[PDB]
Parts: sequence; C-alpha cells; structure tokens
Amino acid sequence: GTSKLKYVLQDARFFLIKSNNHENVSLAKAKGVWSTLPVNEKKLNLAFRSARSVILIFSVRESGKFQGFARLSSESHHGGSPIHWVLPAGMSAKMLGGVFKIDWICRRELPFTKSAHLTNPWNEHKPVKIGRDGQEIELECGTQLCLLFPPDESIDLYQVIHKM
Ligand SMILES: CNC(=O)c1n[nH]c2ccc(Br)cc12
Repeated sequence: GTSKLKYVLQDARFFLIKSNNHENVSLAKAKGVWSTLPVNEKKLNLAFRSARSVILIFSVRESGKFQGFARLSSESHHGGSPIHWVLPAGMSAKMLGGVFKIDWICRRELPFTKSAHLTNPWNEHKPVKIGRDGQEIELECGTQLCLLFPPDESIDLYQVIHKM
C-alpha cells in the first residue's frame, strides 16, 4: 500500500541528489549513508531541523533514471568509519563534508520518461529530472515524484515512522 508512504512524505522537504557514478549509490544503499559538498551539507542540516522528513531523491548522472529515495535520519557527522566513495576523475574525498545517516524508502529505479509531467517550481518549473546536485524540489512535485516509483516491498516504513 501507499498510506504509510504518504504519512512519511507529509510536509516533507525533498532534495535532488546527483551522483556521478553508480558505485556511490550502491554504497549508499548498502551502508545507509550519504555525503555531499559542504554547501549542500549545510542546506541539508538546516532542512533536517525544520521538517518532519527530509527526502533525498537519487539520480546517477547520464543514467536517465532515478535510483530510489531515502529519508535523512540524522544531521551530518564526522569521525565514523571511512566511506570509500568514488570520486570523478582523480579528485579527493577531502572535499566532502560529514556523513548523513539515511533510511531507504525505495531502492527501485524510475526512468525520467515517467516523470516528464512533473516540473519543479524551485528550478524555474523545469522538469524535475533537471537540476544541480542539492536542488530542492517543491513539496507537491516532490511528493508526486516519490509516488511514481514502483513500490519497494522489501521496505517496512513502520520503523521510519517511529523516528518522526
Ligand atoms: C558521495 N557523494 C559524492 O561523491 C558527491 N556529492 N556531491 C558531490 C559534488 C562533486 C563531486 Br566530484 C562529488 C560529490
């Protein structure tokens, strides 16, 4: 069903995450973590304090799809086990900020062809697939985008609801 999903998404904030490679999203799905540049880290930490749920919606660059979405379960923190992110070309992971813990809500993919009717008011009403890493997606667009994903019957939102 979709009722617990709609409960989690109620009055949530949504952010577009653009990964340069599939390996970082695989690592995120396996470890329940994400890391981003400080400019986005600050935005996400502000949002985490201000909203019932902060949803990251993931897209691998050039893949033509979203790879799933997840809910922040903490602000960013430093000093955990290192995460062996792949950076594009030979760039340093030092550029990254803290680590956010995340609970996955959907690990299934959604092709951009299925979201072509959704525009994001906070990015000039361009299609929601279009946007820089960290672009905020307005509430209604973000909710409809999440509801387009195939149901992920491996996930139980009961434990996510309790963290709200
Ligand atoms: C695991 N997260 C990343 O790899 C990442 N997040 N935002 C970025 C901006 C530029 C570069 Br290069 C890499 C990233």
